[PDB]
Amino acid sequence: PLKVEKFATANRGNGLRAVTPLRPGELLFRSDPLAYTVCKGSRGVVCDRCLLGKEKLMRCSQCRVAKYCSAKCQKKAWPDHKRECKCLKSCPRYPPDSVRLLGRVVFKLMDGAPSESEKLYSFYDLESNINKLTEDKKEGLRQLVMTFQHFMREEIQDASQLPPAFDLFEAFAKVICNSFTICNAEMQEVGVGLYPSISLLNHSCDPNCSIVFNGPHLLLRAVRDIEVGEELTICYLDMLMTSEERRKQLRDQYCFECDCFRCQTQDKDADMLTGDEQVWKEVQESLKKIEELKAHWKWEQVLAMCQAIISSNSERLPDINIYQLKVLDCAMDACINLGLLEEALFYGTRTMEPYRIFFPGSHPVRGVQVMKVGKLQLHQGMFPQAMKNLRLAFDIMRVTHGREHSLIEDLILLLEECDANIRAS
Ligand SMILES: C[S@@+](CC[C@H](N)C(=O)[O-])C[C@H]1O[C@@H](n2cnc3c(N)ncnc32)[C@H](O)[C@@H]1O
Ligand SMILES: CS(=O)(=O)N1CCC(NC(=O)c2cc(C3CC3)on2)CC1
Ligand SMILES: [Mg+2]
Ligand SMILES: [Mg+2]
Ligand SMILES: [Zn+2]
Ligand SMILES: [Zn+2]
Ligand SMILES: [Zn+2]
Repeated sequence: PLKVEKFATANRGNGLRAVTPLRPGELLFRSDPLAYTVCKGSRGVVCDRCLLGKEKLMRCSQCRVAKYCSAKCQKKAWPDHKRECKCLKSCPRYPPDSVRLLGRVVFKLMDGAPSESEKLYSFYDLESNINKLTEDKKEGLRQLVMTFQHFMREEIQDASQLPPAFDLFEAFAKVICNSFTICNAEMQEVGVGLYPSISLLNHSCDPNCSIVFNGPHLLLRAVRDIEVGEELTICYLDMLMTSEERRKQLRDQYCFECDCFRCQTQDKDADMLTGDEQVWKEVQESLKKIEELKAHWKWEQVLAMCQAIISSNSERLPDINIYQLKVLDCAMDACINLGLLEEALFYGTRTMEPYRIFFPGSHPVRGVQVMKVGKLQLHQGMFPQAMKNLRLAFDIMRVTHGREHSLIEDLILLLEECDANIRAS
């Protein structure tokens, strides 16, 4: 039986609420996507199907755009790739991610059996916020509609090839406020998908639930105690954002004004912005390029830019400043991927206290970060320190990831290895 149910909220549209009392870590729902694709930066880096990285991927011979880790993935992906394949081949132009995503929505709705992803709420039901769109946003959606019509012309010529009364403008409006960014085990963004049942969850800047991805598969878990009838919330946004930054994104993407306690009080903003404003404004600007490079897996270039900040001859920022913290995290991940494990541990350890502050309670991003640090410590022989961090990662990740997520198995192996080392000491 389901532990969650759809309901009509008083002022947030539809939402999801608890049917039974829920405890931290309880699995509330799990879902494959209605439709999903690899994101722009990870195309050709991770498998189109399973979203895992590999040194060499094999390409679809027909379109040479879709790429896969294995014959198994390429073959299993064929039914959901077959129609877009003809469109991608007809396109050296590659569509925006949202256009490729909507193509897969249309093909799934036209050719696929009813999707379990739509059990609680369907693509047809999703919020569009059309009456809140500003004119500039409408113009952007009109351009996406025309982009879709161009890209899909080989497979979709008339309304007979779309679901009944399907409106492409409305569909793109739904995609804007209902797309989920799929993250790999290391918390790198790798894809985008629609999960219409999960789209019932409203946003909170201090939520009681959390989602995590295991490949394209989404797990929804409680991260606080939740009472019968209490609304379930997730945080739509990166935690390393000020209330002004959250306000802008919640308006621009989601068309709402957040009334939560954190927004009313600018909770943590001042700490997030400590240090000299001229310095952090420059770092924030540099992070556009750093994050672009990271999205494309260009670790050597990421690291060079990060070192120029972290070890600048010029003025520096405290590690609790969120822009400095993002630079440290990018540098850590670059060092891990480049095998510079001593340097990775230096940056990673510096992030630990800021992460404790900015990811309160049980948050999967902190769990993964702590696990990465513990793993670095374990393989450099720091057994007691590694064990403390691996146990802390497990305390978080038992709640945020759970036994159904494969990363928990990897963590259990690290704990057993570290424990065996301490026992032989
Ligand atoms: C992923 S949908 C959530 C389900 C949605 N309420 C519905 O009726 O389908 C995101 C949209 O829900 C609304 N929403 C989500 N969180 C909200 C909040 N804290 N306050 C007001 N509206 C919210 C906004 O319309 C937002 O664009
Ligand atoms: C744990 S996280 O910090 O790494 N996390 C947060 C940023 C991103 N979130 C979303 O894509 C998203 C979208 C929605 C609703 C459809 C609106 O809810 N969440 C994924 C990763
Ligand atoms: Mg509606
Ligand atoms: Mg409305
Ligand atoms: Zn694969
Ligand atoms: Zn193809
Ligand atoms: Zn808020």
